[PDB]
Amino acid sequence: KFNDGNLNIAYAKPTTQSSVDYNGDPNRAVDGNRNGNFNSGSVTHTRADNPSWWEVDLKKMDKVGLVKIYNRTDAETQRLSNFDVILYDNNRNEVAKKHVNNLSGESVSLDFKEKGARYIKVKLLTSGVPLSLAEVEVFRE
Ligand SMILES: CC(=O)N[C@H]1[C@@H](O[C@H]2[C@@H](O)[C@@H](CO)O[C@@H](O[C@H]3[C@H](O)[C@@H](O)[C@H](O)O[C@@H]3CO)[C@@H]2O[C@@H]2O[C@@H](C)[C@@H](O)[C@@H](O)[C@@H]2O)O[C@H](CO)[C@H](O)[C@@H]1O
Ligand SMILES: [Ca+2]
Repeated sequence: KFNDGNLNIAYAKPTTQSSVDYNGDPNRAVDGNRNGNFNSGSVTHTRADNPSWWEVDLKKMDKVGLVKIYNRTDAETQRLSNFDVILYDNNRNEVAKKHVNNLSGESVSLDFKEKGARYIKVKLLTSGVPLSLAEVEVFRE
């Protein structure tokens, strides 16, 4: 459960996603493994939904600082583009949202500046595109 010395509170928490394809179950983004090669088994994959999304449930509200999202790396890297990262409280009210146009390397790091949330959702805004995430790490700082 550790990354840059900080506790990743998303590790091993319940996850869900819009659908599953190629056995790319949602729990692959919280298994502690950042390997972005889909074929090695640590990357999620939805079907081509309207739109595709993935979510982690921390089970209780917690403070969210950095969110670090590791992309698929073996192929189709541009799929993780034009997406929202969205925080929701215990009643699924939206508490914060950042939009990411694209990634320049293998990850993007967002800072939600200590906002209280239970759910972190990653949502593609382009429908008909599968969502694959190698890992989603969530920190209190
Ligand atoms: C350039 C690059 O690295 N990838 C191309 C390429 O991707 C497909 C090929 O690598 C192909 C070789 O047989 O395998 C495809 O995945 C298959 C899985 O290997 C197989 O287990 C599963 O049952 O079926 C899929 C689909 O045929 C590669 O497709 C990519 O990865 C899969 C997991 C999925 O995300 C798919 O949408 C991807 O395209 O060729 C495709 C042609 O459409 C693209 O040009 C990739 O960028
Ligand atoms: Ca993983």
